[PDB]
Amino acid sequence: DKTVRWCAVSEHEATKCQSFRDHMKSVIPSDGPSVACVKKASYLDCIRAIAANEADAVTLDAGLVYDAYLAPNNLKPVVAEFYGSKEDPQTFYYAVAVVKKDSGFQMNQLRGKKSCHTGLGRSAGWNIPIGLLYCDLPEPRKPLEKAVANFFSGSCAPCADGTDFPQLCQLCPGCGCSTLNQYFGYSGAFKCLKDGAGDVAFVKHSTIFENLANKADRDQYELLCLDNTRKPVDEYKDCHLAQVPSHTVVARSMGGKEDLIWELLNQAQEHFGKDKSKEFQLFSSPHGKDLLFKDSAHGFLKVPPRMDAKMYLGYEYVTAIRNLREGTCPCKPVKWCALSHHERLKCDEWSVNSVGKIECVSAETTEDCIAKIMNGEADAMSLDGGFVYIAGKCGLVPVLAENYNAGYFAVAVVKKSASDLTWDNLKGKKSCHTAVGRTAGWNIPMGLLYNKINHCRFDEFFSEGCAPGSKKDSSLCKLCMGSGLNLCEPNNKEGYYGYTGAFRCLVEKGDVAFVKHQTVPQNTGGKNPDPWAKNLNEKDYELLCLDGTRKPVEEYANCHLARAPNHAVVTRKDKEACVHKILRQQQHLFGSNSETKDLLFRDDTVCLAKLHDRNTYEKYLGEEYVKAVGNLRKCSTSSLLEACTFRRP
Ligand SMILES: [Fe+3]
Ligand SMILES: [Os+3]
Repeated sequence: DKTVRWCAVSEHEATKCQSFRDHMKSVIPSDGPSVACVKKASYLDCIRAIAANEADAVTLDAGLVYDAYLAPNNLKPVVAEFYGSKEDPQTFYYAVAVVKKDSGFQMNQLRGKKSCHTGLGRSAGWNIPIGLLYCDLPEPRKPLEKAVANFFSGSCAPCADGTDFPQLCQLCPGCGCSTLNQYFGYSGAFKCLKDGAGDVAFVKHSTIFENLANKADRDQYELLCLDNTRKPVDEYKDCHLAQVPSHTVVARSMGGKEDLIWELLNQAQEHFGKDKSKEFQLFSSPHGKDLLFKDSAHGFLKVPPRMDAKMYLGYEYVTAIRNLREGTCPCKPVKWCALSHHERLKCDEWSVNSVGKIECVSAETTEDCIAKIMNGEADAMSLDGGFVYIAGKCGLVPVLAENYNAGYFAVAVVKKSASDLTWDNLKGKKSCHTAVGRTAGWNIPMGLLYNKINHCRFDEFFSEGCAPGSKKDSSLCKLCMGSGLNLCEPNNKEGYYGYTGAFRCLVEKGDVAFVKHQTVPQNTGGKNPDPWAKNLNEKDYELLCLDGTRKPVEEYANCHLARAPNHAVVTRKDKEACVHKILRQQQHLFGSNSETKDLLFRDDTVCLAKLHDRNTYEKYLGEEYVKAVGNLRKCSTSSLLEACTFRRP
């Protein structure tokens, strides 16, 4: 059977599910998914039932998405409720800290200020801000209300115990837990800031726009960013305390059945969703509110498969709730992320010489390591600019750049004997790329190509090629040399992968190789001893100019495709200042004074350079680079980038 066992937490919910089950039987053919209805006492009990393989799916608020993820449950987000509109689905809200313009303080100066909360126990108004501020609170932090009352000088915290902690109700005497209190709820907390009672209101990003219709009034307000800067109120996506998903269907991380859950729910919304007007309605029910799904929901979005719960909830949210759950409070060592056994070994002996200031964690791919930097399992790694773009879109920032000598040169290599080849038309030729998504092998050359053909189907433009990372059936995998499952892989087990791998591809099979200005000189004239390169001379290879002319290999200064952004080390914003300092000290000791090749850092690198204002992927890579990659992701297959685009489109 293809049965999805839905888990209900009430008798009203069990009745709706049973109607859900019966109406779907009349719309789904017998080969399709069917509903079973399991009834438990609580959301916690449904989470355990799903982990125990007694049910398959339940819909949770963000806090319970966190609980469902913790061992031994290990549930995973799989389907999202969206709200608003099909054109602009709203899946998340943003908990923000609004302040009045020019009040003169930052997020790390909240102690002693006057605070306005929507209500004790609520997400944006209490659990997230107090979760983030937890270790800032005075000891003993238990009971929490007493610690908060001795952190803010006065507050309006609706539903707090004002009898025992009267500071919490200075701005709303009694801490009235209903609309009879003018500072209660989401507008109440913002009104507590507007009327001048408090200095800061902890609310949702939309409260400001629903209580202040005209932008002129809104310009008198700002938001507190976690980097201790302020931003305007409509920049909440770059300046919030946490991004919170409203209502998430969860499932077992292994054993699913994600596939079945989505095709059940997606069919259900197409026949019984909003505006479908049948006798059964998925997002309503005659008896009781919000049964199985929120009554305000407008449909379902499939959660991208790369995403786990920590990535879905976000780093900020997870920190806040873990602080409240665990209550644990201490620059600490920088945990580098390695991609190989050989790369891990280099880090290991680096860690032991750094006397603890460096630690090592491992992952199988670059994307896995990036996800570990995002969620805190890892801290830093050095990335090609193409991965810096991905790391940036996923919330990470560049901190230092590898300097090889303004960065390296992306050039197009051809064989000198091929007199006909020109940059103006290489259509129908055989291409060799370092990998899809990398700076010199893909983003620079194919970005320029996109401008003169205006599409991303480069396997239909070149006859064939080796572009490691392309889909195994593609014209651009046919020239690759990996065997078995390694054919066309963007790793070492594919011999045409990388700067020199793409040059070898040109030497043996291809017509053009997109690499960097030093690749040909380092792999010719006997410098590379491998049989494929040993007997090559660099005078038999030329560079393709943008002109349409050609020049010798070491004339790259005036025959390049573009200047490339250097590889850079990326990190979280909260670890930027510290990663900057530890790495500056460690290269003073182990710098200019790899067992295999280019492990952790490229071997051309001389120093790790500071970046000044170019501390953002948009400012580090440049407007031209980012616009070109935006053009190319119309054909990108990056699962990590898909997960990060789902949270920040
Ligand atoms: Fe590169
Ligand atoms: Os009833």
